[PDB]
Amino acid sequence: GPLGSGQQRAGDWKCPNPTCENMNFSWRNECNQCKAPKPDG
RNA sequence: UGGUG
Ligand SMILES: [Zn+2]
Repeated sequence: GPLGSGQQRAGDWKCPNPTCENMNFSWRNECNQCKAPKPDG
């Protein structure tokens, strides 16, 4: 089916790295794959 | 921790 373990919640954020674009949970401050910061610095 | 569906 179209269902899966994936989810979406308010405050979530996508990796700013063009080489990553991974979706990250709201409580993370860095990317789950490329460790790129959520803020611009 | 809601982790790769
Ligand atoms: Zn990333």
